[PDB]
Amino acid sequence: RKPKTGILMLNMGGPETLGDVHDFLLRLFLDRDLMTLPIQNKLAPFIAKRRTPKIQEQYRRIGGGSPIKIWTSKQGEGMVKLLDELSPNTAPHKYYIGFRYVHPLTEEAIEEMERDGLERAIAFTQYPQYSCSTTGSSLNAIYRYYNQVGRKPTMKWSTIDRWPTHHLLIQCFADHILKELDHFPLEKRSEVVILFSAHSLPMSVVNRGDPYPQEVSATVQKVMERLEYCNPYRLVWQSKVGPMPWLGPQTDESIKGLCERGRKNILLVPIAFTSDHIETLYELDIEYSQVLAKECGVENIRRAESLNGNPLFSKALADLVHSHIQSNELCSKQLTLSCPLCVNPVCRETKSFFTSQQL
Amino acid sequence: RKPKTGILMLNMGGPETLGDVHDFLLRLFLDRDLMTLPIQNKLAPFIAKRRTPKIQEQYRRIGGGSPIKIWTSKQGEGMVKLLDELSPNTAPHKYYIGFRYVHPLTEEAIEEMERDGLERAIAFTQYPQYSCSTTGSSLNAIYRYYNQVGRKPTMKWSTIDRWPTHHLLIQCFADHILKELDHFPLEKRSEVVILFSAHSLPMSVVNRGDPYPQEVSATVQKVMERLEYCNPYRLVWQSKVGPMPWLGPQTDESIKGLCERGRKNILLVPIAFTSDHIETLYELDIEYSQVLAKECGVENIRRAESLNGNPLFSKALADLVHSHIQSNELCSKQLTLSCPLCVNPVCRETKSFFTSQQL
Ligand code: HEM
Ligand code: HEM
Ligand SMILES: C[C@H](CCC(=O)O)[C@H]1CC[C@H]2[C@@H]3[C@H](O)C[C@@H]4C[C@H](O)CC[C@]4(C)[C@H]3C[C@H](O)[C@]12C
Ligand SMILES: C[C@H](CCC(=O)O)[C@H]1CC[C@H]2[C@@H]3[C@H](O)C[C@@H]4C[C@H](O)CC[C@]4(C)[C@H]3C[C@H](O)[C@]12C
Ligand SMILES: C[C@H](CCC(=O)O)[C@H]1CC[C@H]2[C@@H]3[C@H](O)C[C@@H]4C[C@H](O)CC[C@]4(C)[C@H]3C[C@H](O)[C@]12C
Ligand SMILES: C[C@H](CCC(=O)O)[C@H]1CC[C@H]2[C@@H]3[C@H](O)C[C@@H]4C[C@H](O)CC[C@]4(C)[C@H]3C[C@H](O)[C@]12C
Ligand code: FES
Ligand code: FES
Repeated sequence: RKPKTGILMLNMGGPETLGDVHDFLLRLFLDRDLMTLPIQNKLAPFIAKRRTPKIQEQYRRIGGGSPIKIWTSKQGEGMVKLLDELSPNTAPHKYYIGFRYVHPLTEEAIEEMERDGLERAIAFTQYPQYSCSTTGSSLNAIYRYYNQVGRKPTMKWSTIDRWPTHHLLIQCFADHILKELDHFPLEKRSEVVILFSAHSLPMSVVNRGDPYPQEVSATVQKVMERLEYCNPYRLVWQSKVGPMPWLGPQTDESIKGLCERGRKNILLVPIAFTSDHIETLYELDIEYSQVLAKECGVENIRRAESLNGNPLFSKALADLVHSHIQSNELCSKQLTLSCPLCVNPVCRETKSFFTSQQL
Repeated sequence: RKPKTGILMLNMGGPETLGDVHDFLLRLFLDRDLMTLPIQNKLAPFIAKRRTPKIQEQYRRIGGGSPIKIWTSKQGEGMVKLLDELSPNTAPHKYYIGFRYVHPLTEEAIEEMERDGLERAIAFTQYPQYSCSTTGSSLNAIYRYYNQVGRKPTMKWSTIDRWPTHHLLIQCFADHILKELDHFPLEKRSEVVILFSAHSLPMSVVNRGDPYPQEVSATVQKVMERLEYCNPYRLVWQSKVGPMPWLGPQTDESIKGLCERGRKNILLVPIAFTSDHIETLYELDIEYSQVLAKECGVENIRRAESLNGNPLFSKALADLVHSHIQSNELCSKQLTLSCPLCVNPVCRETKSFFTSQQL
């Protein structure tokens, strides 16, 4: 049967191999929905070229690239299989990968969706917590596409723009934390510090009203409640990319601080990005790890596994889409409110794009 | 029967009359658990005198003082009433008010509790969300009391150091939001923006690892889930003081920004302080209110009522103490972990004070 319902899985994407780093960075620094730079069209290319060496080295340290495409595809296949059983009235379902900075690009995915003659299209962000820099940019890309081709969608659109506390997502995090805790000595498991680490945001973005910090905090609370507060925790942020102020505490400085204060066992939890990504200083630098181990005597620093191919995660995705369909919603109530200090004219347009959709 | 269980209700307190402002500020600027200043013993007095006029004016604008003592007492009476029936085995129960900067002072309350020959003493913070600047300072004051007097406690201590998501607290917030929404025109109720407004924190405190922002965010999520996301919202921060960087967005700037962007109906919610306190610029300054109304055409800016004397809140307090007693816990698991970058040697001492208590 011809595909009836399409699920566009949105994420930033990642360079599959080290050779894909340059174009990844080029598209990233050109994104006006992510950052604003003077003469951006000319400055971005320069920054991308100049920064490619450093980033290639970082990806080499984690295997030689990002596994986001393979993991997203696997999750997409699992999701669709469950959906065909859960929602027979909207079946068959088909998933499409829409990466912001690498192929398949958001634009390429929309193009294919239209060609498949879908009846329903769902913009399903793969970031559980909403940030104008992530989901916002991906959604704006959908609006920009149609406003670029000067044509109106031939499909009925809607969006699942956030899901910071979905029960199955929370169950997955809890399961991975418990599984990792089992790797620490039994006599020390109770002393392990759970350090939830989410990518930071520049303070200029936090102060304009970005929804992300509050939503990430909500995910953390739900996970700790599920874990019955078995261990102490702190939500910290990984930044270390520029000179200006970013939301802290910084993950690196926090690990050092905790160890200097007697906490020798730490469990890092990737609470806001479900795929493997670049790790922190104390996980990749031998010199630093040794300096820390000798000065504070750190004993164990581990990182919980990314949600990757957890079947319960595919179940979470299918559940989200199913509920979305049953609710007949076009977007979350939250998407109808722009940041109090939003200065990006496209945000309002994207909002209207979804709230005004047929049906 | 003579009092058996004492519940020390901890809060910062507030000047009952404009004549109490000076002493209130003096003690506040002298609090090393709140802030550290050069030659603090000398600067504190200077700063207090200099700000007394401004602060007296602020309290005059809201009635001529802080009603925290009256509300805390009413809540304490209601709490005790319920506890005597809920937990006969620990009755009679008696509440004590322990304000950090005004009478009855924390130290004065502990002294009375010991004289009453209590068997059990519970340090019950009245701040639902934990900050080392609020609950932390109040708890440290308890440790400091016994350390300065040079004697060990004659009562068995324990503490309810946080309760950001207690179900009845959440129900109270939801109830007050709904009743205030009813005050908006029927045709606009769906357009109202819920602006949760918590007191801000200096970024130096946020970046050292203070637990507050994440816990406040959790309260917000729980309230919105209870309200079934009926309206859009944002968590903003109010009343920052000084020229240094504080966590934003600022409540004032956010109200102006929202109005400039078309949001003419706003509902402010006191999500992190349970009693009436100093309001924001657009609620008190007629000049700014006018400019805003003429510049963007504000329609309605209302504030949800403080928990004050809501009976459901008294039930919340009793439920918290009851569960605490039944659990036999000495403190939350979170209290056993200091900020990753804590530089106050007393914090660790206070922690051990509670975790090591008899029983
Ligand atoms: C406006 C705020 C943000 C800015 C300006 C920003 C900027 C950047 C930049 C410039 C890079 C390229 C790498 C480099 O040159 O070092 C990058 C990579 C990345 N960012 Fe962000 N970012 C922001 C928010 C976020 C958020 C909220 C998330 C998470 C959900 C995130 C996740 C990532 C990931 C996963 C990478 C790929 C490399 C890695 O694994 O760290 N970013 N970001
Ligand atoms: C380390 C961070 C904090 C600092 C430095 C701080 C500082 C101050 C200062 C200096 C004042 C006295 C008035 C003035 O001079 O303007 C004040 C008042 C006050 N603070 Fe804080 N504060 C902090 C955190 C908090 C937090 C987390 C809460 C809330 C739970 C809070 C609630 C209040 C209240 C209720 C008042 C009385 C005025 C009002 O009603 O708004 N403060 N604070
Ligand atoms: C001036 C501009 C910020 C403008 C603004 O905030 O309104 C900032 C943001 C990006 C900065 C540039 C980027 O950081 C890339 C380069 C970094 C080098 O250390 C200085 C030159 C360099 C080319 C920077 C020049 C300048 O400080 C820039 C261009
Ligand atoms: C770190 C990077 C330069 C890397 C390099 O030159 O190798 C620079 C260039 C573009 C800059 C960003 C852009 O200037 C847009 C934002 C400007 C704000 O004032 C700070 C955050 C903000 C998001 C900047 C963060 C950081 O300074 C960036 C990302
Ligand atoms: C230097 C110190 C901050 C030290 C630090 O952050 O490590 C700051 C914080 C409090 C400030 C003081 C307070 O603001 C009170 C006074 C304000 C006057 O405008 C200057 C003198 C004045 C006495 C300030 C001197 C100096 O700027 C102080 C003492
Ligand atoms: C606003 C007040 C000065 C009021 C006045 O001079 O009239 C000043 C004096 C003491 C200052 C505080 C102290 O310097 C201690 C902290 C220093 C950090 O750099 C900012 C937060 C920090 C908590 C400061 C906040 C604010 O700047 C304060 C509270
Ligand atoms: S930047 Fe957040 S809505 Fe535009
Ligand atoms: S300042 Fe937070 S534990 Fe000391």
